[PDB]
Amino acid sequence: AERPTLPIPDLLTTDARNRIQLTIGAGQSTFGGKTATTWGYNGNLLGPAVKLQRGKAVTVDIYNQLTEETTLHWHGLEVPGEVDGGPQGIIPPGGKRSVTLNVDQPAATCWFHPHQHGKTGRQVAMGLAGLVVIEDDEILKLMLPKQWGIDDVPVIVQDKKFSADGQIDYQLDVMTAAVGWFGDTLLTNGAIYPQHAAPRGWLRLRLLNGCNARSLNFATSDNRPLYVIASDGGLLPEPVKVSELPVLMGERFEVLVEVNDNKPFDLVTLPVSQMGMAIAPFDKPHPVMRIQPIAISASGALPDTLSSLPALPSLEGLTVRKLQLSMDPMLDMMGMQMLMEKYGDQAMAGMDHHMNHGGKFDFHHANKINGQAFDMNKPMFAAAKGQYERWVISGVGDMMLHPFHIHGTQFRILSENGKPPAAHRAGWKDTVKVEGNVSEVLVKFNHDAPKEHAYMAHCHLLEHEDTGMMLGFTVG
Ligand SMILES: [Cu+2]
Ligand SMILES: [Cu+2]
Ligand SMILES: [Cu+2]
Ligand SMILES: [Cu+2]
Ligand SMILES: [O-]
Ligand SMILES: [O]
Repeated sequence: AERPTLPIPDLLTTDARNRIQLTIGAGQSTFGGKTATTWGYNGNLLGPAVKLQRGKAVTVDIYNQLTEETTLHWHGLEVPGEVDGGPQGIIPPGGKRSVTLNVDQPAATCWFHPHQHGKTGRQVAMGLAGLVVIEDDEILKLMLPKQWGIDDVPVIVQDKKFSADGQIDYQLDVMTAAVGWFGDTLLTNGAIYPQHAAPRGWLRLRLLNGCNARSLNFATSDNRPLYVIASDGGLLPEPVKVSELPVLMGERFEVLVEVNDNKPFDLVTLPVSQMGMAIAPFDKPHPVMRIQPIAISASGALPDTLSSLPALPSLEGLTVRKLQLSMDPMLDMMGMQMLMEKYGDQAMAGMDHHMNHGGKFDFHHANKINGQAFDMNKPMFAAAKGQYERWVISGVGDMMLHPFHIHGTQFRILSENGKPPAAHRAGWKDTVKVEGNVSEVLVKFNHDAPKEHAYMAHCHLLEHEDTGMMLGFTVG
């Protein structure tokens, strides 16, 4: 049988009242011919692409049609705490909440997802995620590929696992609190190994790793290169040619790839060095989508220059903030043990060479920052508004992967896990790798966040976040 076509999220713009309507609700989806309850925005699974423009404001009406509470966060968008949609941005079941977004950042591919306290991993796993396409005056002048769903296509890549009855098999337990929830099935915009018909010339892919815990590494089946033109927070100064592209949970990259007649190829993801993630079939390169060339000319360009990246400032005199990540050693031990018992040596492939004792031994608050599991009633500190700070984030103490994300900003990486960032990671980023080592980022917050609607800073391995590896901070 034929591969299904890649589903394309609708590209959503405001109405005459300058409103965008998002409904959060449950329905059914089909995976390998088996029905499953799933959640989506404006539909049964995943969500639309909200289109925003720099310098214009839009109002979003969000209707929660779930029977549990949720929140809606604009990952990558610089907005005040009150509309950031972190865990304090509760939307009651059957209620509505509206936010006005005053966009003021460069063009970029961002995304949106729930941030329900302690339940973000389950809510994303059940289906909730959407995209944000920000444009500005600079980017249209480049004449990049720009026909949505034809030569400019979003690619949201996510794994899931299912029970025998077909339902999504999500669990936040001792094992997943340590190593993450991951599965054996890969979805691309919700579909299993779809094909995308693309015109001859450049194809623009807006890649999102929407997995809870799985890191990815994109490449092509026939080794054609990817030309990275943008990261989380927008365009790079010039295209960076790569043969492979690691993408951490919650990160976005835009790339251009060449499409030539008569030569279909796959976008694939390569096995990664992360515990648990190389279990078959992820022990081998795994197809993401088939690109099917169409003998119609694509008009997009790959310009020699894209944008101007301002200089890093002098660092002397800037506030230096220390963020020590940690995992309770015993629950790290026990979760890794359960992983190894379940899958055996393969759960460490590619890596380098029972009674109740009460509330303090609970895995639900086992993961921490600066000695504290996330406390919604107590922002850890007050950061400055309109000033560059140096945040130092350490994972020394365990060997798990911690993609660290800071709300309210797009930052510059100074050191990524002990090394200067790769060139395609040297621009605007909202995530930095932390794994057994130390990262440092230069951050600036342009909007206020009060204690009642604080910004979060956290690991984006969702099961770590939900079991405490997050802090709140205020700005202004
Ligand atoms: Cu975010
Ligand atoms: Cu996020
Ligand atoms: Cu983590
Ligand atoms: Cu977040
Ligand atoms: O997040
Ligand atoms: O986020």
